[PDB]
Amino acid sequence: GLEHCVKIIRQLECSGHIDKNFRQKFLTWYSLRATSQEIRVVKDFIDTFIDDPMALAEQLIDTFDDRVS
Amino acid sequence: GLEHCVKIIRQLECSGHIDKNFRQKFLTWYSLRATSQEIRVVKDFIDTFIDDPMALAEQLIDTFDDRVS
Repeated sequence: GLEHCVKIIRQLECSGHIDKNFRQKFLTWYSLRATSQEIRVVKDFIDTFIDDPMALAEQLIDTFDDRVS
Repeated sequence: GLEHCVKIIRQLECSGHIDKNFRQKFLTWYSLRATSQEIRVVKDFIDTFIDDPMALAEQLIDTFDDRVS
């Protein structure tokens, strides 16, 4: 769950769909703060936007940018 | 796990991406306090930012500086 999330989130950053700031904020939040239920949301989004990294990035931002800041 | 983490953390210090203080604080925290789950986060970050030591350093600081101080 963690391994996979980190890899994808780096991939998005490297591909330019998320900025460095959000990646850093997000990984911190996911690693420590994010609750069991909140991890299930993230896992679920990742699986839904497989071939659509742009839509995934936009979704993670829309859902979690407030919580991670 | 420990051996590898220590080597990387020293490498970052010696390369100037982390200061001496944080290295010392971090090794203490990792050696003694850090929980099973917290070690998995560290291991995972290290593996993600191999070729980007600046980003690794910035990530470890963002995630762990509070816990190690």
